[PDB]
Amino acid sequence: HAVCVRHAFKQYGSKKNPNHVLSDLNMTVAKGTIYGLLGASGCGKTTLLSCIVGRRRLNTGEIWVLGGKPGTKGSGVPGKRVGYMPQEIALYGEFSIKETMMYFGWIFGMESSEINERLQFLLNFLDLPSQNRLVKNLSGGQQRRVSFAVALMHDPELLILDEPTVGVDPLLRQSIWNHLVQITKDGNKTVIITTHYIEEARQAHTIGLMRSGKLLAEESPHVLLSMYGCQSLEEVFLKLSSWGKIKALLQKNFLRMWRNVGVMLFIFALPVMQVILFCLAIGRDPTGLKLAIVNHEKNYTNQSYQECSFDYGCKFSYLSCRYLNNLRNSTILKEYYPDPESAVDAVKQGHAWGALYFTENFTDALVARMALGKDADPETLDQSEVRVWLDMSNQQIGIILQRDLQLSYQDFAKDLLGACEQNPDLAEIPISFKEPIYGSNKPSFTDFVAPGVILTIVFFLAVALTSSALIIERMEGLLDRSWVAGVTPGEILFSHVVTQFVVMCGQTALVLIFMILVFGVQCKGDIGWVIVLTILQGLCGMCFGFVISAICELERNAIQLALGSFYPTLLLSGVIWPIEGMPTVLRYVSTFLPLTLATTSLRAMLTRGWSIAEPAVYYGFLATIIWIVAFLTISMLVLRFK
Amino acid sequence: HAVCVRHAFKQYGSKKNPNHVLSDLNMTVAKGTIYGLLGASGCGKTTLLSCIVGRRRLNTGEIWVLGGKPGTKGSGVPGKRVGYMPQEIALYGEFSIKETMMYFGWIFGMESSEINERLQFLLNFLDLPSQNRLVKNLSGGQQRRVSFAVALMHDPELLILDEPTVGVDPLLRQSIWNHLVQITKDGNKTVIITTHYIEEARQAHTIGLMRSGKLLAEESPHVLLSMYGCQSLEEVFLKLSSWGKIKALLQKNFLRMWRNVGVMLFIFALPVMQVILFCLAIGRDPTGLKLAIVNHEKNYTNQSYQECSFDYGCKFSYLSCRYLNNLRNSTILKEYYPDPESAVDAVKQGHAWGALYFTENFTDALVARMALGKDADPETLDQSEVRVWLDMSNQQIGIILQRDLQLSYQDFAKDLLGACEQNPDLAEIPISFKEPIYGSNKPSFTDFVAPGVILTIVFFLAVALTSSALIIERMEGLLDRSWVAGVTPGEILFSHVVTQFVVMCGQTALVLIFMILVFGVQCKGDIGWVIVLTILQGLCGMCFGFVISAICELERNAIQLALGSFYPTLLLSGVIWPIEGMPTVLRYVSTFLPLTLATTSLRAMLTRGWSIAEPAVYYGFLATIIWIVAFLTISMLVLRFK
Ligand SMILES: CCCCCCCCCCC(CCCCCCCCCC)(CO[C@@H]1O[C@H](CO)[C@@H](O[C@H]2O[C@H](CO)[C@@H](O)[C@H](O)[C@H]2O)[C@H](O)[C@H]1O)CO[C@@H]1O[C@H](CO)[C@@H](O[C@H]2O[C@H](CO)[C@@H](O)[C@H](O)[C@H]2O)[C@H](O)[C@H]1O
Ligand SMILES: CCCCCCCCCCC(CCCCCCCCCC)(CO[C@@H]1O[C@H](CO)[C@@H](O[C@H]2O[C@H](CO)[C@@H](O)[C@H](O)[C@H]2O)[C@H](O)[C@H]1O)CO[C@@H]1O[C@H](CO)[C@@H](O[C@H]2O[C@H](CO)[C@@H](O)[C@H](O)[C@H]2O)[C@H](O)[C@H]1O
Ligand SMILES: CC/C=C\C/C=C/C/C=C\C/C=C/C/C=C/CCCCOC[C@H](COP(=O)(O)OCCN)OC(=O)CCCCCCCCCCCCCCCCC
Ligand SMILES: CC/C=C\C/C=C\C/C=C/C/C=C/C/C=C\CCCCOC[C@H](COP(=O)(O)OCCN)OC(=O)CCCCCCCCCCCCCCCCC
Ligand SMILES: CCCCCCCC/C=C\CCCCCCCC(=O)N[C@@H](CO)[C@H](O)CCCCCCCCCCCCCCC
Repeated sequence: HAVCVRHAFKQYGSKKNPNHVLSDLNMTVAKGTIYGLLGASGCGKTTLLSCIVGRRRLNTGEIWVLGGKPGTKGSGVPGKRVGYMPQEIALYGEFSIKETMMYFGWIFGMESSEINERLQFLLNFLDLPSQNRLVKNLSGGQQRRVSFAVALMHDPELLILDEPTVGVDPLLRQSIWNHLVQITKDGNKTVIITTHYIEEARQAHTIGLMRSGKLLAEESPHVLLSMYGCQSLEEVFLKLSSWGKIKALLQKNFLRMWRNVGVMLFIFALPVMQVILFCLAIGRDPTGLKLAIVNHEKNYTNQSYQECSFDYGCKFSYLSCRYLNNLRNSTILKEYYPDPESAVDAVKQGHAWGALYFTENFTDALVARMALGKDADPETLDQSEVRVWLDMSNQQIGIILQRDLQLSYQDFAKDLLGACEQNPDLAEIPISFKEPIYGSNKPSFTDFVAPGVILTIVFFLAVALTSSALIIERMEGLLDRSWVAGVTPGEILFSHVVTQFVVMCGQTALVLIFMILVFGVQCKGDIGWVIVLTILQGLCGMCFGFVISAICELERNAIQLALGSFYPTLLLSGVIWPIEGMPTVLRYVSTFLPLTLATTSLRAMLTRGWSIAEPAVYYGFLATIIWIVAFLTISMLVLRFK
Repeated sequence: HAVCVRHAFKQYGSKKNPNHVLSDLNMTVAKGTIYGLLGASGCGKTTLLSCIVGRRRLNTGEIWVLGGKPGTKGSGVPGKRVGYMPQEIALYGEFSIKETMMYFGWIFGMESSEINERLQFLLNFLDLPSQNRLVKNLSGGQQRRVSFAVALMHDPELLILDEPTVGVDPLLRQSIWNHLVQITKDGNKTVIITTHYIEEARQAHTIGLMRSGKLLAEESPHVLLSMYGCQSLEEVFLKLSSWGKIKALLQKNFLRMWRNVGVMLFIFALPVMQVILFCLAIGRDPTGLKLAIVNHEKNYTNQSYQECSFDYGCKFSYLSCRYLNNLRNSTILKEYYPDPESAVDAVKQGHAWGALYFTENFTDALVARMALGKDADPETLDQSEVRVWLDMSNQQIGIILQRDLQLSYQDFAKDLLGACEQNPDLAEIPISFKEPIYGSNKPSFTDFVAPGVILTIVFFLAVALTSSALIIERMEGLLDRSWVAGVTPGEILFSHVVTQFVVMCGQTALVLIFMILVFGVQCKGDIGWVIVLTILQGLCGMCFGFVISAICELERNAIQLALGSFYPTLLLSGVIWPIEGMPTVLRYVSTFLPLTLATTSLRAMLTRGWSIAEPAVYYGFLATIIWIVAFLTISMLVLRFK
């Protein structure tokens, strides 16, 4: 009437050593009775119950329950017509008892006014603590009783229970059995219960004894004892032979993140700290650089004083303190030494980045050098020069020092003339740099790396959240419990995409506000298309999190896969160094990576202000869309023939 | 009397809603009998057994087992005089049955010859599969049977068993109970067993009924039954009121890593390919940049051909193809456009990086400009210049393009002299750079980031490996099982340090071999001192993983703690950018970070060849040692009061 199983096979393990849990099996459960399923091992009964509710799909079998096959649109197994208690405690923490009751009632479509009566009745009957207590703050027995109350709340016509009374007090166990007997009799309710107390299953109506994947007997307990003349059942076994369902899922997802402070800090406060620290340390020009100066045109007094005095008008008095007046104060500090040997010794230590030497004949030789032109003898060309020894072990510092020293002389050369009706253009190399077409004369390395930092934060934090949430929830039977309740797989997936979309929108707003408004990173292009590209890259990472969760079953295995691809793609996507420095063969391969073309597209919009119509901009838009499709296809193809 | 317990109080919960697991409880176990604990809930029995074996301590009470308090002298609890079967399966996977028995027998000091006989007897007795099957490849019942065999193998005088028979067939249950009765037959053996099947405890000599954290009664089963004529125990419970243990651990640790392929890929193959990709993509100079050339001194033919021809001796034929002959071909690609306006349009698209635009009067004006000197009119000063419009949105590209355009003119100017029998020194700016004190004239950025990629890989690979290994083993109960076998915490920590030290030595060798011997990263200092500092940073990360494992209890919490400190310290340790770019306040704070002074010390040795005697070199050695002491102090304090 209620359940009928015929020829049900199932096995686990490899082909060489298979663990046969189920073999040729026959079961018939009458409507309106308590059945009772006793077996030597707890795995076969669990597999049978999971196949009955329709969540395991055993091979080469036949299950008929409440109209037809589970989940076939001819029966009512997935929905409010059955009440399922799993073997594990498939309950959400950080939720009170009343909140759990309300959530599961909203899933089953009960009115909020008729849920309170059931909640109070179950609280009184099952000896439970206050309804405001969090589930994670309860003990194992209390949590199991709360799960039982959840299974009993909606009054189903079929109850499938997996060890409801395992560590319950004998008085409470007796009361529970009396309640089950009462609701079963004089009604249309059927109970299928598996227990370890064989004697306790004496009020049951049709005991089915399970052994070696088959049923040794299935018949009334009293009559079974009558046939063999036994006073206990123990020695008989000794045989030597749908929108409202989306609000509930959406509300639950937002409350789980809000009540986890550590989760809120990792996905919202961690990105802000990286942006703040990156904009304060990476890309700025060094400023604290010390140079050793040996000016032999002036008396030496101290390592911090030189008395650099000269007449600013004309007559070219010193021309060596005049040159040092044009040195940029922001990046270079000046220290003074008495000998070139002692100044060089400072550079050989960590006391200076370079040494400058002026001979006592510098002024006269320099004045004569410009007055002779191409007729200057080698003597005046020797004494009219500044000897510079530099520490070039640091690439960025050496570039700054050389550029500042050279640009300081250009200002010095253009300052000597100009008041004498001489155009400063006489002191220019024929190679003349006009106004830059893009950018300025002082480009910043922070502006080059900033586009890649934004995309990597949004992409890789969507992989971690999606992979962990789906793996954890699937591994403790939380998805399976909701599927039996009548929640379709398309509704669960829809609610996950919406929740992740809102999360990544908050991250995008926070990252862009600090980078642009606070730290002054330039954005020459349209900010509308900058947001769209950032959101699309976040959705690309979410689809990659579907792939990881579809192939991994432990959380420790998922993080290794994520970190195993987070490192190689960072070094090949041109985030910290220009892509033009790579070898040609490696450069071509890198263009097919998920983030390479999008980082280039974002950089052009921020640094050059290019529009969406430029090929270099929309090429990164299309590469993100293709990777989204590829990631979704890979995740589906895992289950296509499996 | 084997066990005596008096007034043992224990609870598990918060002060607001305490969960009193134990209350005033008295328990007495006699020598040579079977004692059965038959509590209603498994929390009290498990806690009592754990307190008896010493792995847990209760708030107030007294425990006396086999001579005294467990864990101290006199008592023989943590040793081979007891046999413990924990509630959960505490066996190592990836190990065969035989290897498990040999490992545990080696722990107990038994000879390899007597372990074989016990293994054969237990395999025959417990109906276990072949001895060569891996533990991870068995079902949930065979694993429990192997755990029971491990408990029984070394023949102890006191057996503490936590549900030895739960899913066992009754046919095997009868044999197991018969074996227990036969071994406990007028001897020194004592068995304490908790079972769900109350009637199976009829063969036990004493029965202890547990309820509400105490014992309702403690008497023989037959005396208890003959109190009012009861014929079963169901109604009775219805009441309303050191050289050889380190070697074994060392061999086990290396075998677990070798038999986990995914573990060796993450810690040995990932760092090698991370170094390879860094040395191929990061730090190199762009070498494919395109420039649009407008040369009106010659006819226009194509975008790839120009017919640049000139004489080499004298007479200054064209001087525009002579300058373009001095351009570096390794980094600049020349494209030709017919008009200056069309060449700028190429730069406004992604087709070029700059424009040159030689004027049709360049040759005549350049020779007149260099033959007049200070008497050059503005007309020849305008026609003799090269007008460069550059794309300056990229900082590193703009440095290369400007540097190469100006150095190619220096060779061009030096070539014009000498061919005219003139001094080449006449084309020198009075700022003359001598031979560098450190480094060369062409510094590399990949030589700046290499000292700091080595340290980052070694440091953070020890945090992840140490934290995961210690957290997983404590949760699964393997650590507690080995403590009751007589393995002190000193040898567990000693064997873990040696295993991590060998792993970090292999990582160091692989990183330095590929970075220096294969990719040619310079090492001007002592290689031996470079090795010492790298290993020192590895041990520093190991001690940081000790703190994380002592604080966290789940692997997902430890990963977020490690990643939450990996991101900030990397951006503040001067790895990818010089430390001189950040503000002074931020630079002061960053010097106290674990990896900041060590990165500076390693860079000095590799790039300058400095010795250990230099203050900039041995500050990184002292900063690393101090952080090791601080990390070992924090972890010890955490375990002291938590
Ligand atoms: C777009 C997708 C929408 C989905 C939105 C929903 C997502 C929420 C997922 C929640 C989640 C995933 C975290 C994912 C990490 C993300 C980064 C990835 C990792 C980086 C690569 C957070 O996980 C929780 O994080 C907490 C952080 O606060 C942590 O708390 C710790 O640190 C705190 C801080 O210091 C500190 O104060 C606190 O003391 C610490 O305990 C919890 O221990 C930890 O479990 C896991 O949920 C957890 O599941 C647990 C049982 O599995 C569940 O345990 C309860 O339930 C059972 C009986 O009912 C039973 O098991 C337990 O007896 C019971 O307790 C927890 O209740 C639940 O929370
Ligand atoms: C300093 C020296 C320390 C000691 C040596 C260190 C290693 C010791 C711990 C080893 C360890 C932690 C590794 C984490 C370290 C790195 C994390 C860093 C994180 C970075 C952020 C690796 O864990 C292994 O990782 C495997 C990866 O290969 C993975 O296998 C997966 O991918 C494979 C690939 O194809 C694929 O074939 C395979 O099918 C996949 O499953 C499994 O999870 C596991 O085998 C955990 O050990 C595991 O413990 C498991 C019980 O929990 C134990 O479970 C087994 O047995 C149980 C019977 O009690 C039974 O109940 C379980 O059902 C059964 O499964 C595993 O057997 C054992 O191995
Ligand atoms: C950023 C995006 C970049 C690229 C995107 C994509 C490319 C392709 C798109 C999809 C294809 C693949 C994704 C990855 C999959 C691949 C499939 C198969 C894995 C299935 O994984 C099963 C279990 C987990 O299985 P389990 O948990 O036990 O569940 C039971 C199921 N059997 O993995 C584990 O343990 C492994 C744990 C980490 C293993 C390595 C970590 C780091 C790698 C470093 C090594 C690199 C060097 C290369 C080695 C060669 C040199 C000798
Ligand atoms: C290279 C780096 C080296 C050194 C760095 C520097 C200094 C080192 C001094 C180190 C000492 C300690 C650090 C540990 C501190 C303290 C304990 C806490 C957790 C103890 O733990 C509890 C459970 C785990 O507890 P549980 O697993 O449940 O076990 C039960 C035990 N109650 O953690 C969790 O959930 C946390 C999961 C991730 C939380 C955040 C992740 C990323 C942080 C980003 C936020 C940054 C911005 C700050 C926010 C302020 C502005 C609003
Ligand atoms: C997807 C998995 C990650 C989950 C969480 C992702 C959330 C956001 C990610 C980064 C936030 C953006 C903040 C910096 C990320 C991108 C921006 C940047 O500036 N990146 C550079 C510096 O961070 C770049 O990474 C430099 C690498 C050179 C050194 C390489 C050594 C690598 C060690 C390998 C072994 C250590 C293992 C430790 C634990 C094993």
